[PDB]
Amino acid sequence: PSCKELADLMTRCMNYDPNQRPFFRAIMRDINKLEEQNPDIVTEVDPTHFEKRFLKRIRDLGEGHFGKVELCRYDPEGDNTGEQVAVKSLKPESGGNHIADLKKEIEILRNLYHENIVKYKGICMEDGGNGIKLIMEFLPSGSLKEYLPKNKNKINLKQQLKYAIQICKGMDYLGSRQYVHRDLAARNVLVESEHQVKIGDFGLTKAIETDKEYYTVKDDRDSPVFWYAPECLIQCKFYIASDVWSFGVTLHELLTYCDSDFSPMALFLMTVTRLVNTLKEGKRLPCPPNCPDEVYQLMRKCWEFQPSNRTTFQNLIEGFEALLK
Ligand SMILES: Nc1ncnc2c1ncn2[C@@H]1O[C@H](COP(=O)(O)OP(=O)(O)O)[C@@H](O)[C@H]1O
Repeated sequence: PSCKELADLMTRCMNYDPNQRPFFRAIMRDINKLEEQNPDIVTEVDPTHFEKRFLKRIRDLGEGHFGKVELCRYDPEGDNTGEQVAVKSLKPESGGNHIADLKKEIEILRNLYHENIVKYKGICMEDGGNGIKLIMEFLPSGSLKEYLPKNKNKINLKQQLKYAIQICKGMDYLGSRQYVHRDLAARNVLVESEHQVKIGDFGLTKAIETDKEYYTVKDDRDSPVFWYAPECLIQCKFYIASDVWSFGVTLHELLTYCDSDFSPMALFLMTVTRLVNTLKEGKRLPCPPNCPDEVYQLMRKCWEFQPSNRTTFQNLIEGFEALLK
């Protein structure tokens, strides 16, 4: 509040230690005293903002096609202890337009809430208006691509089924509010501790309209070559079920433990023309080696090039839970 005496009472009542809050009779006594004591009838501590001056670097890890990510510790105290954070930031190299997309990305992560999504922690900026730096939580285990090779033998098919299941709920949550992530792969999907996976960044997020079930792209050079729905080249239109193919490829890699050369780009043997002709001719990739029959038999349906033949994520989790049971 704006009155010195009342703020004291509110602070005493609203203490974070439940055994230090005062008794109600003391509250009544203090209110009665305050009433007669003051005949007069009449800077913020917002934690979501960070300042670069108190950010301390430790090491660098991770990079992307639209920014860099580093590990830092925030400690305005005597630097004895603090909180380890991951700081999404741009780079001066050709950063003439990253500001708008970074602002939009900040906007998206402030309006989402689900368990299978990386938490938002705050924002940071400098005096120049540019230099905006997103700060989000840090996952010690990194992404799945960096985890499965490290524990290929220790892991089990049970946890593989669990991991394949969990990201589907996050994707369904994203599709609920009419968002398309436009890029899904192992490097983006994160894993924390065990049995928990949270989706990574949302840089290329765009929202479709009710009157048009597809988005418009002016330049397709940014998209990766072999995570590419056929409509993205045939008509340059982005549909929600486009990432279903992406999820199927991610599932295949998940069963593959991120092998050295079994990735479809490495597995495949003028790239655009070859891809188009193979898609029209149905030259789909075969099943993974040593793969159980039922899972890839189920996955084969979603790989179908027709968007209409693709199933909803709800149906996929239904099938997966039926198989698990
Ligand atoms: N919250 C986090 N905690 C730990 N590592 C992270 C976090 N977010 C991203 N990374 C690291 O970033 C790498 C993935 O790069 P990413 O930032 O997704 O590229 P892009 O910027 O193109 O999205 C991974 O190797 C992962 O270790």
